[PDB]
Amino acid sequence: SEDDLTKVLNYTKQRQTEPNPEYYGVAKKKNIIKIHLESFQTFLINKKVNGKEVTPFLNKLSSGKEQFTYFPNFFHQTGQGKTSDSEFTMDNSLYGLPQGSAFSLKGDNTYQSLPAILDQKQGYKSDVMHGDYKTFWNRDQVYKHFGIDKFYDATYYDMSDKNVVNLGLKDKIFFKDSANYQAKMKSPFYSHLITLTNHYPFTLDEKDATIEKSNTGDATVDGYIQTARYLDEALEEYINDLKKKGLYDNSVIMIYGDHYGISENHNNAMEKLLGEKITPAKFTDLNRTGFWIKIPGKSGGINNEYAGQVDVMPTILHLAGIDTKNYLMFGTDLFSKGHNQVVPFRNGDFITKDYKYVNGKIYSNKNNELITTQPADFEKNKKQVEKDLEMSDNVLNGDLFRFYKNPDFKKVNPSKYKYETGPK
Ligand SMILES: O=P([O-])([O-])OC[C@H](O)CO
Ligand SMILES: [Mn+2]
Repeated sequence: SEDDLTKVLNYTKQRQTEPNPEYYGVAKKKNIIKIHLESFQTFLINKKVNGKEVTPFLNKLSSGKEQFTYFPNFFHQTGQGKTSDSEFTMDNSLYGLPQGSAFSLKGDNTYQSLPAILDQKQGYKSDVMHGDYKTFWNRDQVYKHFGIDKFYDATYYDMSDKNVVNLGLKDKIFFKDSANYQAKMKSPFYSHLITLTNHYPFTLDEKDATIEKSNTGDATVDGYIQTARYLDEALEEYINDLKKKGLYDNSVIMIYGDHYGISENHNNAMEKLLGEKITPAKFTDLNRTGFWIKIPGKSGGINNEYAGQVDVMPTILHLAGIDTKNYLMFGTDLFSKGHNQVVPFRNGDFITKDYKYVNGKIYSNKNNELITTQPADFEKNKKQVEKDLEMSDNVLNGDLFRFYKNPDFKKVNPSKYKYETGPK
C-alpha cells in the first residue's frame, strides 16, 4: 500500500508549477473568505429576463472593475456528491468518486487538507458556516478529518418557518448572521460560507422574490431565475456588511459556483431561455460555474485561463506563501505561468483552451463544430484526464495518505475536533 501511495505521489510531480512572483506570499496570514454559490452557472452573468438583470451584483464583479478577478472559463468537476464533491475538491485538490459521495463513503479517510495546512504553517483557524444540520453529507465526520476548527451549522441560526425555504435557512438571513459571527473571530481565519436557497426545485416565496420567473414553462428553469436573483442580492448585502465590519479590504475573498443547477433534462426550456439548441457540446460549455477572487493590494480583472476547482487549493497556498512541492495535488496554481490548462470532468469528458472532448467526440471551442482531425496534443491530454481520475480514485479507495510521512504535514488527529451545538 505504501508503494501505491508512492505511485500517486510520483505521478503528481511533473505538473508542479512555480508561484508567480507577482502573487507569491502577497496574502500571507490575511483572512480568507470563501463564498459558495449553490447551483450557480455563469450563463446567468449579464443575462436579462423580462428586461431585468438576474444577477446585477455578480455582473458588476464579473466586469473586472470591482476588485475581483473573474475567470469566465472556470468549471466544477463534480459527480453524484454535488455540494460535497465541490467541497472535497476545493479543500483537497482531489476528485470525488465516479459514483456516490466521497464525503459519505470516505469520511474517515486520512487527509492532508487545505485548512489543516493553513493551520499548521500559518496559525489559521478554519470554519464552515451553513444553514443545514451538521450530519447532512456526513460533514460532521469529514470536517474533523480535514482539520476544520468550527462548524456553525443550522443550530447557530434561527430556523423558524419565517426564516426557512426548501432545504433550510434563507440565504439573506444566513449571510447577515454569518457576517456577524465572522466579525467576532480571531485573525487569521479561513472561513467558508455554504449557501442553500438556490437549490432544486428552486422555490422562493413570492414575498421574497424581486424578479418575475422566466416563461419557458419548465418550472425548474423558471424558478431558478428567482432564486438566482435572491442569492445575488444576499451576496451584495453580505459584501456591504463586510465593508461595515472592516473585513473587506484586507481579506482574500473567493466566490464560486459549486456545480451546475440545470441538467440536460431541461434542454427544451434552456433553448428557449438562451436562444440556442443545447447540444452536448453546448451543455458542456454551460458547466461553467465561475470563480471570482479579490486579493488585497491587487487590482481586479478578467482572466480567461481554462481551469477547474482542483486548481483552487494550490492557488490559495501560493497566495499565502506556502511551498507546495510535498502536497499530493492534481491542480495547479491559477496565477502561475505554467498553470496546466486542461480540465478533467468526472465522466472522462474534458476541456482545454482550444477544444472540448464530449462523449467520445472532439469539438472546437470557437463554434462547437466537430473536429475530425485529432489535435496534436489530444492523446496526451486524454491520457492525462483518464490517469488523473484513476490516480485520485486510488488515493480515496486505498486511503493512501495513511502511508505518507509528509515532511510538510503533521498527521491530523480527528478526535481533537468537535462541533458544539449552537445557541439557537
Ligand atoms: O449537495 P447539494 O444537494 O447541492 O446541496 C445540499 C446541501 O448543501 C445540504 O446541506
Ligand atoms: Mn450544491
